[PDB]
Amino acid sequence: NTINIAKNDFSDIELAAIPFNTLADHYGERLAREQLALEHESYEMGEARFRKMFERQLKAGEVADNAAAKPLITTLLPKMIARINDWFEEVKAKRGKRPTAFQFLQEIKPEAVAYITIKTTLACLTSADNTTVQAVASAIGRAIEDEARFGRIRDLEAKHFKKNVEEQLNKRVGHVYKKAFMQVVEADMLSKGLLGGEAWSSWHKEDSIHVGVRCIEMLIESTGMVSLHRQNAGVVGQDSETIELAPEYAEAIATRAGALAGISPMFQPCVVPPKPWTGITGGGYWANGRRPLALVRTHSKKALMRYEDVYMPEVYKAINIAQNTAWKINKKVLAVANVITKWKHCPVEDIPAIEALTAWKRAAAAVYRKDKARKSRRISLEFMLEQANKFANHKAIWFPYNMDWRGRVYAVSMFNPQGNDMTKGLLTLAKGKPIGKEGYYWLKIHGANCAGVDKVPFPERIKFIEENHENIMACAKSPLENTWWAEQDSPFCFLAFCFEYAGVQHHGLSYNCSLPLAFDGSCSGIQHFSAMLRDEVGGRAVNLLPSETVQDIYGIVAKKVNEILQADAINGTDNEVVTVTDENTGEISEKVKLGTKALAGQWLAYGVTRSVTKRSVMTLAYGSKEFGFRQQVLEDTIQPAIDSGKGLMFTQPNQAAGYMAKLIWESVSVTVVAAVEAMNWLKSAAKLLAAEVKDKKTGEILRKRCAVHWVTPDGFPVWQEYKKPIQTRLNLMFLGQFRDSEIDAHKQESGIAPNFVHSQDGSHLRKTVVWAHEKYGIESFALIHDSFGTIPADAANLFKAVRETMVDTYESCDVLADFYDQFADQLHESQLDKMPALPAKGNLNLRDILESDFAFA
DNA sequence: GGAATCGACATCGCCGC
RNA sequence: GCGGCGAU
DNA sequence: GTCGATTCC
Repeated sequence: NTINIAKNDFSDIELAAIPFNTLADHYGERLAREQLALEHESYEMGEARFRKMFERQLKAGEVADNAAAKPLITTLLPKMIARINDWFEEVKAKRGKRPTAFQFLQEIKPEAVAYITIKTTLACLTSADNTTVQAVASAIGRAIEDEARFGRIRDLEAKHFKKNVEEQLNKRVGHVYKKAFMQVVEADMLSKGLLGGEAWSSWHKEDSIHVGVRCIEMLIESTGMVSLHRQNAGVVGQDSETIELAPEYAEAIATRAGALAGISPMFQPCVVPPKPWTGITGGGYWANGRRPLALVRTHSKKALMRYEDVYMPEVYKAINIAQNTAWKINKKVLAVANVITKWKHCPVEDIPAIEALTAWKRAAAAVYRKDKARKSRRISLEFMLEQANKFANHKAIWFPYNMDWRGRVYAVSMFNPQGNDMTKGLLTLAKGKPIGKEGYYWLKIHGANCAGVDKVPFPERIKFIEENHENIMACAKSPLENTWWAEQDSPFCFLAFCFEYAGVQHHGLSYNCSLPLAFDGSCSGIQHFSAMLRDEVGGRAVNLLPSETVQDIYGIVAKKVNEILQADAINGTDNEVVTVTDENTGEISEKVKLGTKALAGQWLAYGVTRSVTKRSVMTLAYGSKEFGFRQQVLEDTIQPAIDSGKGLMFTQPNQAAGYMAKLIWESVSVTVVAAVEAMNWLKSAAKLLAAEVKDKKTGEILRKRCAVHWVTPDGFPVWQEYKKPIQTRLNLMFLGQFRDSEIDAHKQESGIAPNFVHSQDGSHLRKTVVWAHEKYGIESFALIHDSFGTIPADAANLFKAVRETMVDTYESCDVLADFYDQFADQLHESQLDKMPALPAKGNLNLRDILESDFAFA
């Protein structure tokens, strides 16, 4: 019984009477009333959303595990904790056999006791019928016993052993299975580790109840949450003493839940141009919903306000220009998808084309994950398709835009161009132009790209399209009769191209086309790092400089690796047989530690290629290094290898993955030297700035931990401030949550480089959008962080625009030095030396980018 | 402070129990 | 919260 | 088994 918002609440967005005479006048009354309607609907959807969610929440007593019940508990828990505290002292200050409950309740940390009570109570109260002080008391007790028993593990027994537990315990979900695991654990630890009994078998259901009972008492005593009134007093089989939820406390939850339900809307497209962003909020959508769009998706409200008066004209221009691009549903594609998707889960997943236990159980767990995946994929596919069909006939739709705290641009509606192949394929720009010679040429480039022929020079791409001219026309004529399109890397996008291509054949170069052709940057991250430090070698690796062939950084890293493999197969360390004595058995065993010579031999034996290095290098700009590579290699190639039959050479998987990681780190750090140094520097800066420098002679704070701030070339300011709570309350098998905060130095240091680059490419994208809109007449854009697109007729200019905008930015700014000025005067007196100098520049000449074909962007 | 050790791949968003 | 999916 | 810093012994 939650306070329905679907009243005069959402009524607020009066799609009939409101100062909307703006819209009306601007795009007519119909559209005006529809936008307001659509906007209104989004809140109703959000509401039902919270509803079905809140439903299951109660349906499993997880009502405590909901934002509707946490506010109260945050104030109810202290009251309770105190009561027990006092009560404990009241018994200690009195001789005579203490109460039954007190005996046990003295072992479980009071905080957990208080909480356990509150949670387990609410779960029972939200039960169909039984709410008897009898069953409830058993429940709380049963829950407390579990805590005292298995909590002992998380305290002494597994002081450190707990590590091999937590991981698998949290992996476990559902109170039931979390108990199964803790029982087996206990059966093992006793079989080896800490020895003792299990003084809980003695806990006859008697003790359980007694415990539960005393708690409920204290609960009703410290706070007023449950009433203990009699039920049918005067009946042999009806006179049942039970518990009821405080009428008031049930109203708060309902009210909190209610209001909440009205702040989570399911954002949809617009039927009229989005509201121009003029300040920190209120942009994008038109209606005045109680959930106003922020121009920046910040963590804390405080964070948002730092933008309130910031002067950044170019930023607003960009966001507004983009947000103004008119889109529409590619009907011809929707037709195809509307049909084949009702025949296949994933229209393109299976088309007819011409160490024991730790291996079988391995595959088993995959089977499960796989099907779970296929189910979540289909949920989303269904949504988008529904969303597509909904707008299939509008002459145009638009998408509002925001930025994350780093400056990257995001479309706001759930259904947007930054989707996936099907989603993108179902979307196309509304205002096209006569294609012309030039545009047609780019049309075909894009086709080659959608088919995966993007690692070859343009003439080979055009060749590819021309040689398949008949296949394409076929897929265009009868898409349901020709599956060739569905077999390409970007199936729907490809199909979209097919149709457009077929139109040109029929209509000629006058054909009005609006398909968005995308130009993607190679490794945006490494690209920018290589530009800001004029790195020629790395820059060349990421297609910054003009070459006749496309450069493949995964492959060049791969080749460097093979050089080391060879080198090690010849020379390199030999195996070594160390002695190992089992901890349990004390059994003496011989195990050989593989040297480089042997490890090299296996990898050569396996065959190392770009596939073994791709992930590692593409995650380099996210902070992963040698350590992080082990995992990737172990499960991206060594694992599947063995599981697929191969991998026989991989005797010691971990030893083999660790070696490879060492080789991939050695190989990248010499291929993209600028990227590695810039990040190391940025990491070093954030480290100092987030440190809490003090004099260890006073323990006095000379400089508190500072956040990291800087400003992108186009004026966007960013503040990195990862905060760490000073709280702590880890529960075992029930919950474990809430209890001031400070800058979290590790996150501060781990997110600086990736966040910097992203801020950088974010500014490049905005600059490009503005430059391309003012210099060239481009006015329709397809944006995806490091991917830029427009209609064919404007493709050649955007191709130019992205390079110009990139060359100009780095010719005019030394983002790293500028960065330095920003924090320099914030480095306490004592840390003015641990700050590495700015890495030296290289010999790259940014101007060459203007002539690099394969660096779209 | 000499180490026990958490941290180790970043951001955004959707769904789910 | 943990798990799955998607975008870069 | 890398690279360091929050934190234990």
